[PDB]
Amino acid sequence: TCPFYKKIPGTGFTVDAFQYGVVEGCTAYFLTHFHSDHYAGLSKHFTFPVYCSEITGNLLKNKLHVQEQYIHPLPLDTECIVNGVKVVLLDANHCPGAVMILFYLPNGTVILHTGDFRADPSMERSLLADQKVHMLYLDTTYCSPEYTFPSQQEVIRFAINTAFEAVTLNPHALVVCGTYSIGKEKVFLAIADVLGSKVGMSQEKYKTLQCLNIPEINSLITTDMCSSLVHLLPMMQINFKGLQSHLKKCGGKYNQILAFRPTGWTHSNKFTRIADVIPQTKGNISIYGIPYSEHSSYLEMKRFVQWLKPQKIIPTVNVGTWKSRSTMEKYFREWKLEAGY
Ligand code: NI
Repeated sequence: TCPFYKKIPGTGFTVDAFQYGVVEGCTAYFLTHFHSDHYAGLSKHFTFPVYCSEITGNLLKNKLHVQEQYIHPLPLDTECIVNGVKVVLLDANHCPGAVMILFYLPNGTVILHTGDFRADPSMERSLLADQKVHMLYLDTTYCSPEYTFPSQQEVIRFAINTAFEAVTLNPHALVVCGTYSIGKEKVFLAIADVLGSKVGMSQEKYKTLQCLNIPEINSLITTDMCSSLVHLLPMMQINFKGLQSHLKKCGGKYNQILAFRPTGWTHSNKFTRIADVIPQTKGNISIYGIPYSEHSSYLEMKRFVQWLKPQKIIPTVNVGTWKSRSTMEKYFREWKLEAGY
């Protein structure tokens, strides 16, 4: 049944709750972003109001065929009224179109639901600075001190320098980047920009990117693989067998692959700096696992929460085991005693 951490008290609303059938008493279903564990359940047969960003609404219409009459896109950073309740959508710094949702309950309680997010100090200067938040529904994906990772900027500098050096040493090398969802577009787009190429991809993936309002996108992507030396493939195909097979398909245009897998975290982060990352190599194929995250590190999460000073935290991730729940609650208490709220 629908878990409590998906329901907004004092309203008829749910967040990211499309796989439970008709949730009894729900008048408005919000969707924070277009990732499958969150939209699971939506289709052209859904007939209740969906509230979301413009970009998420484009993806609902074009990829899932949800009918337009049930899609209610909202502008960001703007006070809107939904079924009698004031709400605001804020940028979550996750994937394109991903939002956090502020709810102003009729009784005076203010609730922030982060959806999935990568906390950032810029958020301390949004509409969040303007009133107190009582209850925080928090993306706790990486809520343990072992999870450190570099800035997105550091990771993209590493990827651009590596790709440019490889292709300038060997003009017959192909660059391949893995994907299985929206998000992390800066990885492949930055590499294509330094090489003077478009990114080549499947018709399905091209359609997805064309829903994202990214400026000048017609100038950066293409379905013509032959004209491109940066190819996007499914993440599953980013292994030696999959890559050797792809190289066969290019008809001797290329003699080497350099491949990137933008993972979240991997335990090479508890030891290794970004400067010190090395690939797995077999023959003329090299694979680089790079720690490009669209979720908060532990320290980013901790800073955001100690700034916001909520009265109550409701985790939304890692909630399925008692040891994970109890560990997170211990961190929340440490943070509150350190900061004095
Ligand atoms: Ni997500």
